[PDB]
Amino acid sequence: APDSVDYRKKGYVTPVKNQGQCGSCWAFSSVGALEGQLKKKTGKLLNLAPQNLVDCVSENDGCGGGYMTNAFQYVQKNRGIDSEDAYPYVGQEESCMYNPTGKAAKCRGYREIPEGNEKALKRAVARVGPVSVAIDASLTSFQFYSKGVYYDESCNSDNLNHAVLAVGYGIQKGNKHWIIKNSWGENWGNKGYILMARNKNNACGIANLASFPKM
Ligand SMILES: NC(=O)SCC(=O)Nc1ccccc1C(=O)O
Ligand SMILES: NC(=O)SCC(=O)Nc1ccccc1C(=O)O
Ligand SMILES: NC(=O)SCC(=O)Nc1ccccc1C(=O)O
Repeated sequence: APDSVDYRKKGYVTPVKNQGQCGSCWAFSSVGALEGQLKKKTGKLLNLAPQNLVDCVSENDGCGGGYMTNAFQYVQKNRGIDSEDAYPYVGQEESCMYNPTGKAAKCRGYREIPEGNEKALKRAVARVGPVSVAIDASLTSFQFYSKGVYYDESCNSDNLNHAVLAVGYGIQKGNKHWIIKNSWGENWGNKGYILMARNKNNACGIANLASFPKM
């Protein structure tokens, strides 16, 4: 496998977004993975609409949480997802207002990484593109992260409470990491990103609920 991967350097990753007071991290994670596949397939990088997912994925709970796999299935069965420009993010729940004229991507299904398998996650990032993952982001240590490779041995791999996007991996001064795009704005972390420990016993459950869309 490649020793390091960073899809930001390939033009597969849109700017960091800010979910606001709505618990829609799952929707941001899902749009990020769809954005990466759309760029890889077509050469177009475009912001896709997390609001489309928040309002329209009936199997999820809007601002109360959701699964990325349900989001991918919705895009597949709906035969589309809007661009952000066609369906802007408002950070609150509302009726589904999907508009097929603003459709910007389709999905042919989704794939899951075997639970707990960081090597498989690394293979997916290398061969597929950015991957949607869920983690335990509840610790104040995560909340106040600024730089370096984040590792907290007290993180719980079974407490998956936040969804983010794995856009790469590498090693910094001997510490293997995942490059993670969050949705807490650019003023959080390192310009909106965090490096999370890799191959440290599935730290924070990073490989427990990982998936990507087919396009
Ligand atoms: N709660 C609602 O109003 S249904 C919104 C909507 O567009 N749903 C859908 C539309 C197309 C395909 C799948 C779904 C789904 O819910 O899974
Ligand atoms: N390019 C990819 O998505 S590989 C992801 C994946 O599911 N990998 C795997 C799945 C099952 C077993 C082993 C692996 C492995 O990669 O070692
Ligand atoms: N306690 C905290 O503020 S965690 C750090 C942070 O910037 N969080 C956030 C930033 C932007 C939007 C949402 C959140 C959130 O926590 O839900």
